[PDB]
Amino acid sequence: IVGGYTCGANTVPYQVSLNSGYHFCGGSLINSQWVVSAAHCYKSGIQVRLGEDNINVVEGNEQFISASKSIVHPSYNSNTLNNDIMLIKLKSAASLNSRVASISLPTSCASAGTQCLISGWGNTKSSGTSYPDVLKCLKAPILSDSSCKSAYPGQITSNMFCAGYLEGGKDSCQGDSGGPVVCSGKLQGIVSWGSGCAQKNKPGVYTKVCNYVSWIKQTIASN
Ligand SMILES: Cc1ccc(S(=O)(=O)N[C@@H](Cc2cccc(C(=N)N)c2)C(=O)N2CCCCC2)cc1
Ligand SMILES: [Ca+2]
Repeated sequence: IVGGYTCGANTVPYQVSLNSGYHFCGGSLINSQWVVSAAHCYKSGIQVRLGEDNINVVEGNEQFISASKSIVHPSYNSNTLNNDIMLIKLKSAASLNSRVASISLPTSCASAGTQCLISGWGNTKSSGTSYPDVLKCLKAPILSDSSCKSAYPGQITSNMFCAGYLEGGKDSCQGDSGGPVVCSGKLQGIVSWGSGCAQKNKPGVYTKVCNYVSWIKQTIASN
């Protein structure tokens, strides 16, 4: 996250780290056995790490659980990043508690101007790399459709929205992929892509989760 702040340990209790011997993507716990993340985070050999703050130290409250299956949306397009959403089933259920908790799915889409919280262990630098130990947070508004499409002509589908700051300096970045955009208690977005990180006039682009709520529900009900 570029331009954000240290969240505070376990203050974002639905935030997950996907790990294969190192953190590679975030995700969101939506019930005790299922995580939503981005399709471009798909890999084999995923351990889901719950209740994390410092990802390099065992501090207490962590739960490490292997993925038993990862379900990439059948219409995921890796060239356009359209339908950039994946569901991960845990090998066993997480213990829910104050520090490990589900986030609610939306019942409607959010409006432009809605303020949201984005979080992750991704790169904190626009130019170089610096990966944090602890979880970073960024408050960001959802941008209007027309501003989003002006920023990225021809590249924004109805399953994408922009959020962040056109002046630059505040954005998600590499390694935040798959993580939550939460607006008034509901998971509205998944960190998907952007040009660079925190560049002027190039906001972050996020999978629009309200378009996927019945697919998520029907998929979980059959698996
Ligand atoms: C299709 C695509 C678009 C943009 C890039 S990127 O190197 O400019 N920017 C990266 C880094 C990134 C990741 C997540 C969010 C942002 C952001 N600027 N909000 C940026 C990207 O979009 N990624 C998502 C796709 C997989 C590689 C990582 C690379 C590939
Ligand atoms: Ca830890």
